[PDB]
Amino acid sequence: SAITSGQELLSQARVLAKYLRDQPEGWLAAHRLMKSVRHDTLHQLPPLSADGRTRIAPPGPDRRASLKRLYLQQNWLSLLEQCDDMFARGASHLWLDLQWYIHQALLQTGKENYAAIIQYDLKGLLLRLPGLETLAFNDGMPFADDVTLSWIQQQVM
Amino acid sequence: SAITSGQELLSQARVLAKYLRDQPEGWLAAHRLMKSVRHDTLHQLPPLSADGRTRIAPPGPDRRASLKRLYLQQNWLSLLEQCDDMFARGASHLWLDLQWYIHQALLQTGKENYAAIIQYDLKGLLLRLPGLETLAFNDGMPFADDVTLSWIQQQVM
Repeated sequence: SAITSGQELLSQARVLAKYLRDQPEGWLAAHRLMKSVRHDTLHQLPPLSADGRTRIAPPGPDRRASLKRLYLQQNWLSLLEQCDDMFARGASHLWLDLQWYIHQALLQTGKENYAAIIQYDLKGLLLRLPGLETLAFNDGMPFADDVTLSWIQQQVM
Repeated sequence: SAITSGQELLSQARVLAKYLRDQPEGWLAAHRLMKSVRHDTLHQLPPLSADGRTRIAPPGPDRRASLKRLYLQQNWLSLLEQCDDMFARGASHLWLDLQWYIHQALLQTGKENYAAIIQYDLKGLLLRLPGLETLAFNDGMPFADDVTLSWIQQQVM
């Protein structure tokens, strides 16, 4: 709960973000608080890269199939809410596709100004950690697939 | 400490940010956590605007003269540390000049990638609240002066 146990900072930040989400139109605040506590804490290029793959475990087939279902079902509000839980429960969530899912849901929900911020937030992270966009997980699953990497290199820069 | 007392969220966020700042190279994380908890919580154009001036009180001559001294003394590291305390103890800190001070210190400290993020962060806020850049406090003191507003309209957009 102090100095060591960064794990405990993440859990204390989670309860702080839970508060903000419950408040009127406080999604962004709640969302962006996790982005700063997870992305702005990573200053190392790789963590570590083995023979191609990073030692970082993929998101999990259960939860990643659950998001494809919500996208197909065009249920933006639930997809948006489920992406945040996924970002909190994983590996700094370098599953960059999650950001694309949020972006798509924000465009389809009409919140265009919010969707622009998401792009800027990601641009900043990738400015700091260059090769991050192009890396892959344990199983070989990329952090960013064809559809999302396309969006990164020509829409977010 | 829950639902009501957003004041108590700010104090709990402050202790969370204090942790991050103490960690190696965790300034940004600490900084950006305050930006999300203070700026991303404001969705209203003005709060409220009277006959020109907003009902929002200025930063305080004591602390704003203290920052000019540090800028003149070119003590970037202390200015950067003092701007964060100022952002936490004030009115959502719409004292936009604070962001310019941080930006200048980040450029002079060499952390160019960090300084770019600061600009993007501000761009997002001003995208959400348009007229914010051009408003003024109780005494008539603008949120952004000539030197900083110049930086906003042609460097941050």
